Amino acid sequence: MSKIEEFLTAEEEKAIVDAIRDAEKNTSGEIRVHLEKTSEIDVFDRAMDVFHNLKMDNTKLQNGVLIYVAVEDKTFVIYGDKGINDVVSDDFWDTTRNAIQLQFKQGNFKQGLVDGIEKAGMALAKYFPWKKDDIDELPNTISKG
Repeated sequence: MSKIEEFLTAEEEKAIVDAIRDAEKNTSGEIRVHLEKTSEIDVFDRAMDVFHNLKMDNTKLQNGVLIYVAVEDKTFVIYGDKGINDVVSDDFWDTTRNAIQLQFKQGNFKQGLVDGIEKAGMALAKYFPWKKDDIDELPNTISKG
């Protein structure tokens, strides 16, 4: 809070990263978060350039998700790859935004992102159930601008 150099302490980032690792064992899709301060153009186009710049489309099922959050304006954008978008609808995405939006609205960025990942993993698991041979295409480390 007072320190703006680090949005979350190692204890805070440690718990959210662990949540992502557990989701990769519940579904073959991949969820990743990118945190930056403010942009100079549009966040939707900016997240698309960063998502492709980071090669997050390098997945066999094309089911990777990048969460772009602007802590300067307290906003968040969710962009999944063509694989998640082609298999789920806006209604399947609506629960994702309500969980992150409700926690962000309270001021707790970590609880919103962690709870959003949990709901996303169970919802995604319905479309892609975890198989014993499931492979982890993406890491769980948080991305920062």
